[PDB]
Amino acid sequence: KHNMKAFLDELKAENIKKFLYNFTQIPHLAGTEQNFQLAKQIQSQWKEFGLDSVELAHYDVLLSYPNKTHPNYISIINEDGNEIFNTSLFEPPPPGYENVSDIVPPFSAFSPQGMPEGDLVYVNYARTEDFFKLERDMKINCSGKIVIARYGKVFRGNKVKNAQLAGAKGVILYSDPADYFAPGVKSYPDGWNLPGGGVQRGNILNLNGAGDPLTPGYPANEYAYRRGIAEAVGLPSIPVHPIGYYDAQKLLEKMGGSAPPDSSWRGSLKVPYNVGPGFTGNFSTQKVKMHIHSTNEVTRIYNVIGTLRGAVEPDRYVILGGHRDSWVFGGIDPQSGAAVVHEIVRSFGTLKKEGWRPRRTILFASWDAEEFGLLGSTEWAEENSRLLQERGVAYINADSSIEGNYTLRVDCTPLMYSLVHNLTKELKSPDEGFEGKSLYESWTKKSPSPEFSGMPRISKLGSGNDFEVFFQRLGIASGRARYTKNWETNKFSGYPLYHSVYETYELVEKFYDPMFKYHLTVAQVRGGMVFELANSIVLPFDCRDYAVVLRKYADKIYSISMKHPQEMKTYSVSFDSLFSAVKNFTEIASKFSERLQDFDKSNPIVLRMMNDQLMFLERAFIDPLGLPDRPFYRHVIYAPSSHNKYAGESFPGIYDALFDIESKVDPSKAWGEVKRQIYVAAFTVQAAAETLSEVA
Amino acid sequence: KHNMKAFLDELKAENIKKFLYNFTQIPHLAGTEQNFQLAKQIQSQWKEFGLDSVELAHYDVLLSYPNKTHPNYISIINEDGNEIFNTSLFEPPPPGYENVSDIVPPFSAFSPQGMPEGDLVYVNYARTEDFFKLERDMKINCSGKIVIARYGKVFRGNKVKNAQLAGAKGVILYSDPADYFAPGVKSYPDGWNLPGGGVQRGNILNLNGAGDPLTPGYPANEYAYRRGIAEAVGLPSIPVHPIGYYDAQKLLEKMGGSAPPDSSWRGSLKVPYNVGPGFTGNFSTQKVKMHIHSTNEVTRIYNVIGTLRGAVEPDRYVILGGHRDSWVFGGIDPQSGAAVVHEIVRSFGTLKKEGWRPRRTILFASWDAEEFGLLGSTEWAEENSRLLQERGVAYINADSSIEGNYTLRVDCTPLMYSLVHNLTKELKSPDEGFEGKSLYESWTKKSPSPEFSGMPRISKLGSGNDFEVFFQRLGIASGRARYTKNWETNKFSGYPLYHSVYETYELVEKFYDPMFKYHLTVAQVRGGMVFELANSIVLPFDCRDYAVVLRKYADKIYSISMKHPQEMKTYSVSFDSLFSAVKNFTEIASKFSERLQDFDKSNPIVLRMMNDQLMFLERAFIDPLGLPDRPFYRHVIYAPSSHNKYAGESFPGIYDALFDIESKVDPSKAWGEVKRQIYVAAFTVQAAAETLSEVA
Ligand SMILES: *[C@@H]1O[C@H](CO)[C@@H](O[C@@H]2O[C@H](CO)[C@@H](O[C@@H]3O[C@H](CO)[C@@H](O)[C@H](O[C@H]4O[C@H](CO)[C@@H](O)[C@H](O)[C@@H]4O)[C@@H]3O)[C@H](O)[C@H]2NC(C)=O)[C@H](O)[C@H]1NC(C)=O
Ligand SMILES: *[C@@H]1O[C@H](CO)[C@@H](O[C@@H]2O[C@H](CO)[C@@H](O[C@@H]3O[C@H](CO)[C@@H](O)[C@H](O[C@H]4O[C@H](CO)[C@@H](O)[C@H](O)[C@@H]4O)[C@@H]3O)[C@H](O)[C@H]2NC(C)=O)[C@H](O)[C@H]1NC(C)=O
Ligand SMILES: *[C@@H]1O[C@H](CO)[C@@H](O[C@@H]2O[C@H](CO)[C@@H](O)[C@H](O)[C@H]2NC(C)=O)[C@H](O)[C@H]1NC(C)=O
Ligand SMILES: *[C@@H]1O[C@H](CO)[C@@H](O[C@@H]2O[C@H](CO)[C@@H](O)[C@H](O)[C@H]2NC(C)=O)[C@H](O)[C@H]1NC(C)=O
Ligand SMILES: *[C@@H]1O[C@H](CO)[C@@H](O[C@@H]2O[C@H](CO)[C@@H](O)[C@H](O)[C@H]2NC(C)=O)[C@H](O)[C@H]1NC(C)=O
Ligand SMILES: *[C@@H]1O[C@H](CO)[C@@H](O[C@@H]2O[C@H](CO)[C@@H](O)[C@H](O)[C@H]2NC(C)=O)[C@H](O)[C@H]1NC(C)=O
Ligand SMILES: *[C@@H]1O[C@H](CO)[C@@H](O[C@@H]2O[C@H](CO)[C@@H](O)[C@H](O)[C@H]2NC(C)=O)[C@H](O)[C@H]1NC(C)=O
Ligand SMILES: *[C@@H]1O[C@H](CO)[C@@H](O[C@@H]2O[C@H](CO)[C@@H](O)[C@H](O)[C@H]2NC(C)=O)[C@H](O)[C@H]1NC(C)=O
Ligand SMILES: *[C@@H]1O[C@H](CO)[C@@H](O[C@@H]2O[C@H](CO)[C@@H](O)[C@H](O)[C@H]2NC(C)=O)[C@H](O)[C@H]1NC(C)=O
Ligand SMILES: *[C@@H]1O[C@H](CO)[C@@H](O[C@@H]2O[C@H](CO)[C@@H](O)[C@H](O)[C@H]2NC(C)=O)[C@H](O)[C@H]1NC(C)=O
Ligand SMILES: *[C@@H]1O[C@H](CO)[C@@H](O)[C@H](O)[C@H]1NC(C)=O
Ligand SMILES: *[C@@H]1O[C@H](CO)[C@@H](O)[C@H](O)[C@H]1NC(C)=O
Ligand SMILES: *[C@@H]1O[C@H](CO)[C@@H](O)[C@H](O)[C@H]1NC(C)=O
Ligand SMILES: *[C@@H]1O[C@H](CO)[C@@H](O)[C@H](O)[C@H]1NC(C)=O
Ligand SMILES: [Ca+2]
Ligand SMILES: [Ca+2]
Ligand SMILES: [Cl-]
Ligand SMILES: [Cl-]
Ligand SMILES: [Zn+2]
Ligand SMILES: [Zn+2]
Ligand SMILES: [Zn+2]
Ligand SMILES: [Zn+2]
Repeated sequence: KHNMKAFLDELKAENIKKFLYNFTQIPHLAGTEQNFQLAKQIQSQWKEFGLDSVELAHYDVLLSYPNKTHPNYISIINEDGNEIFNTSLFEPPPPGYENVSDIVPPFSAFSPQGMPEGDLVYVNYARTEDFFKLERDMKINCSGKIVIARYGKVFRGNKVKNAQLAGAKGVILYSDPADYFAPGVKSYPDGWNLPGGGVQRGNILNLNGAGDPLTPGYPANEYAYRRGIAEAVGLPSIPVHPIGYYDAQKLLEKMGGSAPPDSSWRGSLKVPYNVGPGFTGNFSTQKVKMHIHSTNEVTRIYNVIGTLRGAVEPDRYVILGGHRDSWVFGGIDPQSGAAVVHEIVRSFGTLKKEGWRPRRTILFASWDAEEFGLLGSTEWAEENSRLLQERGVAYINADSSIEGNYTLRVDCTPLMYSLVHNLTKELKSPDEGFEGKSLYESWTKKSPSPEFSGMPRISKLGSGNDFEVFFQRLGIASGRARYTKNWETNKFSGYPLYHSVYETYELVEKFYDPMFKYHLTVAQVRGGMVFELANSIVLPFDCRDYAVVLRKYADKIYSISMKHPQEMKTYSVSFDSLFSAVKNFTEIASKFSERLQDFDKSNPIVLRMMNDQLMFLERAFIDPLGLPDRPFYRHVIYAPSSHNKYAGESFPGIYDALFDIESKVDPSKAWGEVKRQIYVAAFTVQAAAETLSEVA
Repeated sequence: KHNMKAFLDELKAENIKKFLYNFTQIPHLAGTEQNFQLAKQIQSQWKEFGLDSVELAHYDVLLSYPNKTHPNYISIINEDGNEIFNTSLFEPPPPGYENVSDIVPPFSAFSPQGMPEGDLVYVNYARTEDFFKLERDMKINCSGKIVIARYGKVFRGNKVKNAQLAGAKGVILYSDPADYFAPGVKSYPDGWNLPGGGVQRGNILNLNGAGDPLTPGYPANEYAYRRGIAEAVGLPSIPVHPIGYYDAQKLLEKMGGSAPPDSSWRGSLKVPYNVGPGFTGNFSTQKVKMHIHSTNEVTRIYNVIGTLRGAVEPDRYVILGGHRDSWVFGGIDPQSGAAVVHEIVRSFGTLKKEGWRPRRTILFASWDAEEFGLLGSTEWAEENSRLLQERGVAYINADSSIEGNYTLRVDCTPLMYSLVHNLTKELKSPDEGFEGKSLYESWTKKSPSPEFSGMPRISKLGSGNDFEVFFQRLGIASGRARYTKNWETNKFSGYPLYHSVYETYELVEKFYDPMFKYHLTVAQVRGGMVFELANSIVLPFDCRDYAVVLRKYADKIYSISMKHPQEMKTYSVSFDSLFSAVKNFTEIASKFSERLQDFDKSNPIVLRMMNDQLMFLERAFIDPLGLPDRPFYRHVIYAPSSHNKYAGESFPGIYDALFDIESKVDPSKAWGEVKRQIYVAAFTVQAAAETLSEVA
């Protein structure tokens, strides 16, 4: 039989390992020749594996690279202007790659050039609340200071935006061992910890979903009209550079001014973590100087797009997508995911060669330039937005397959909760101690849901990966899954070797997944989801699971507002309409579910009608006017947090209207905007509910 | 048989006449009790006629009304401040209606209150080119002047916007006999001409598609959050009032300053048409004073929405819609159209009662508050936008059925050209001299197309009626048809009694259509279109007809640009991408047409696929970011002219970027924006073409 079991049994751990080795021997930086060669290889292999067509889709987008003959670095400079200490020009390469060429040195992609000189202020994680504490409570002014911040807790672009708004003239990012050195584990190559010379690369844009900074709204094709740099979306206005903790120790050890306000501000290095500004008395005339010479340049990128045409509904698309570009070797990010996609394509192609076809069309994508702001996925979706809007059933992301070896992690739309529960109950757990038990059982045991008991945790989608354009711009049901570390020990900073030269095939093979069993489990979960989405007669979405979460989010946002009972009285701020809409959604969704079970199974138009209502339900939460000042975040239920792009926020328009509202100087205006966002949310929920009513 | 002939033969001229009489005995002003009573009547009758459901959908929107105890009027005031001449407080009522109550007096809906006093400037039709001529050529400054403009040529809202931007402090609109008195025809009640005491009502908003001024984007339902007046969309900032030509003669006869610049500026009254400013020497100290006391008020309106559920595709909607609210009796506008819709509903209901159902669902709408800015249609479409986006096949408008008695007029999307040609070839001409000939033959003979010979004229959709939200906001294929006057004699100002108290049942029965044969012909054309759209197995749209017009519009916009060859050289302004896209569209559309003819007729999914490609083709021309500063005009091929809302403009984004470009002070920026709009248009055309490619 050609069923899901046939598909699943064809997936092999050993193939995933061979592909991972193959994809991680040389760097595949976006816009470089090596990454175009790899694209051409994947295109040729997907063709051999049996897909119907495999094409490259290219775009010319703004990228950013250090200047090879003028390297970036930071100094301590004395009153004469002698540079008495210099940060490193490169990470020490790992064993056996010390002769690899074209390792891009650590830098912050999209930083402007400059050589600012000044006194340091230490700003902890440079979160919105860190700056509140500095400015409001401690009275420290960052205006014209260079700020130093530890990586972790929030996306680095938000840190840089927050420093810029505080008036900083430069930002230094570093990895603290508190956040990137796990107790009792050795540094690479002897374990999976970050060495003191290790540095995390990463872009520092604030794109808010725009894609290529120069062409928001439209694909960066051959005739595209580009904004000038000064009108580009999302570029930082102050120089930024990342360093490791050996160098950070040298910059921090002399810090003076105020003490850290409390222990949440202290990392693990042997320094006081003083906030500053500037250095202690003896060194008070030394300053810090950055030298940044990176350049932004329009550069061609390439996505690989494979198609496996559907037998029954070829005009319905189920998409499995993940990126291919890496900062260096990409041993975890992204190639642990790309190897998994490669083996999924191979398995589907095996079934195809024997004459099977899925019911719906399956699109496979190897995206480029994800590391530079989701550019490949977003330019392609801009180009194909009309096809995706009217035909896109679901998007499953496929970046890193592992970030730990403890249990499953799934983030997805409520529409996929039931599908995920059911599929995982049919898969074998790879975990020690759960031999012969289901993945569902191990996952539920190790990662209990906060709400439900007997159920596993499934998180909201945030952002910082290639599903953003599909989910929050276009409203296509989306999900992601990988193996992860313990939620109980999770400091939310990323695995220690994230975006460092030490993320290699050996890291994975030696320390994360030597038998490739977690990789195989993730290939079964991602591939299983794609299979069910592309092949189930009725789309495997349960609208009633959205009803349950909508009530939870409505409770949550009401609770936030209720911290201000006096203002809700004064301005007549009612959540009645939103609760009403969520009640209606629950009632209509219950009735639609009854019809979906009871409908005449013989009638295909009835079937295509009800599958269209399921497909367009995520679509209904899109507001074409977008959220305030963020036109590409159009989903009313979920947006990336305005304070941390990685995190999802629910009822984002109402959340942001309420955030810090006690500080607004015109409360009437502020609470008016809260009411406006309540109206928009209640309306959108009711309208989405009405798409599930009988059609006529 | 229940086929189109059965439907068409059931329509009766005599029923349309009875309904028109019934709908025109009392005024049905939006927001009044009389118009709610009529809504309730139509709801009850559509139920009796056999529709499956008939509901009222209500909204609370901003309307505008004179103050009953403080009437509007204009004076000539002498240096003491005695008002030596006053304009009329009402139109003389026609014979037999002199005792009708609640005739709203002439006023400009949405005018602010004020009593500005000043010197007059005469501005011809207050068109963009009229103001260019005054300011640039004649050096007349309108700043702080009251301007007087004759109605005609362009929508009155554009006149008021243009006066406001010239710095006027008030605007007086009047009907010139040059534009509203046909040679040789008597004034009402003895003929169809406008008497000197006649006045044209009408709103003066510039909504640009927004709907209710207080709730742009969202329906004005019970919990809606409303903008304050100062942030409302589209309201004029200077007082405005309309008058007839007896009163206008009194205001104009004393005009001094400059002579009219040429004869295109002179109407037919016995006055010099001097431009001013102010009056001749002896009267130079007399001024003009307005007194406007109308108020804007949120008021409930009611749409009637009837549903005839489809037998095969109930989730596909074909909509026949026209408004019900009138300025006074609405003998032509809108009730000549509403009577036609009433008889169409009756005929469909007859077939339904015998067991027939159309293939697709048919929605019938009686919209409210069209006269106040398309408010009823637009609030409903805002409420139901997700259903309409994913399910709307077509919208046929049904305002006035007649504006003359000469020949057919059709304005529609190219997608409906073939349907209209074919249907009219099967209908009988009602015209004298074409007895036993087809409507197609009479229409082609009397209204030849400028491009084609052997073909009839079919115009672009403009705006100023209830299809605007469906076509230019949501991208649903739309059309309209009515009987019209001779294009050769057409001065484009409207029929003479437009929006006057003299537009009555008698006007129509005595002077326009005594046998109701033109009404019947229009019921056959509108109803015939709805029938074919709701019942044809393959949707009756021909994508190749869009390809032909796209090439015509691309030629036209290129020709405009080519008036500036030096700048196109300097700034490298190329139309190559747009011509390329139009070529591709033509090629793909030709191939799609071959498949549509050759496809396996047995396969319904193949059928639903190809009907979806046809339905979403108009949808593909929507840009979700909208046109510059006009977020509700989202169609890239057609928008209402920025200088005249009634007229359609093709490639509007490129047209406006080119308009008056030789006057822009930064030509580099201006031609940059031209290039941007070329890129957007070429991209949208290519993307729409790609929706017709094979799907996978
Ligand atoms: C959840 O679904 C429910 C039930 O299906 C839906 O209920 C609707 O509630 C609205 C809003 O209250 C009702 O609106 C009323 O409609 C009647 C005519 O049917 C009007 O007379 C009412 O207006 C009067 O009263 C108002 C309130 O006091 C006054 O402000 C006003 O001036 C009038 O005097 C009012 O408009 C509507 O009838 C029901 N519909 C149905 C089918 O029951 C509810 O709105 C849904 N929730 C959301 C968030 O959409
Ligand atoms: C109408 O349809 C046609 C044909 O189907 C479609 O043609 C496409 O044209 C584009 C734009 O010219 C082609 O793009 C080229 O693609 C190749 C790789 O296939 C690139 O090497 C080319 O780039 C080089 O040359 C450029 C131009 O001189 C340089 O600027 C650049 O730096 C590179 O050196 C170029 O990107 C594309 O291959 C074809 N596609 C096909 C299938 O033939 C055309 O674009 C359509 N019109 C519109 C408006 O979409
Ligand atoms: C990764 O695997 C690919 C595919 O097996 C290798 O590319 C092949 O290399 C052989 C021998 O050099 C060529 O003859 C083939 O044409 C290549 N095939 C394709 C599709 O490119 C590649 O060498 C491997 N890379 C590494 C680093 O091992
Ligand atoms: C840090 O790097 C800087 C720049 O390379 C060094 O300063 C330079 O030293 C060279 C060699 O002595 C001089 O010729 C240049 O004039 C100096 N350049 C600048 C910009 O100051 C500096 O010596 C290094 N400091 C340490 C401690 O290694
Ligand atoms: C792979 O799994 C092992 C086993 O759980 C992890 O190591 C254990 O984890 C905790 C530290 O959080 C310790 O208390 C145990 O003592 C560890 N056992 C052993 C044998 O080391 C290991 O951390 C995982 N590898 C990765 C990269 O996460
Ligand atoms: C997940 O599996 C459950 C249990 O099989 C499915 O729920 C059943 O669906 C069948 C088939 O329609 C119904 O007749 C049963 O009554 C359902 N059982 C329960 C407890 O609800 C569910 O539909 C599956 N979810 C998905 C998305 O496929
Ligand atoms: C317009 O026609 C309607 C429907 O025939 C008339 O309304 C009916 O009036 C009768 C007698 O007064 C009532 O008993 C019915 O209940 C009404 N029916 C409905 C559906 O409203 C109405 O009187 C006519 N109006 C005019 C001006 O002639
Ligand atoms: C035009 O109308 C105005 C306002 O009604 C007239 O002026 C008023 O006349 C009455 C009666 O004489 C006075 O009591 C008011 O004081 C006047 N009001 C104002 C605002 O001036 C005026 O007489 C009328 N002019 C003509 C020629 O009929
Ligand atoms: C109804 O049709 C008649 C016949 O065409 C129109 O009157 C004629 O039209 C032109 C004026 O444009 C004259 O040259 C003829 O002499 C007229 N003939 C007659 C008998 O009047 C009439 O204008 C139409 N009615 C309306 C309201 O448009
Ligand atoms: C308008 O009528 C024409 C002529 O009947 C239709 O074109 C024909 O369609 C048939 C049926 O598919 C084809 O086999 C013929 O070859 C077509 N003839 C020509 C000359 O094209 C046309 O499809 C109708 N248009 C609409 C929208 O229904
Ligand atoms: C990089 O720096 C060098 C050497 O100082 C300079 O000549 C060149 O302009 C720079 N390259 C780029 C791409 O900016
Ligand atoms: C911070 O410094 C700058 C001037 O050096 C000033 O404009 C700004 O107001 C200061 N703010 C505070 C709160 O000290
Ligand atoms: C209309 O004018 C009267 C009488 O001068 C005034 O008392 C009333 O306020 C006005 N009515 C409205 C609705 O503005
Ligand atoms: C028109 O009048 C006002 C001042 O009365 C002035 O601001 C404006 O510049 C004038 N413009 C011209 C062109 O005369
Ligand atoms: Ca873009
Ligand atoms: Ca609205
Ligand atoms: Cl992922
Ligand atoms: Cl119309
Ligand atoms: Zn990644
Ligand atoms: Zn990454
Ligand atoms: Zn009308
Ligand atoms: Zn009208």
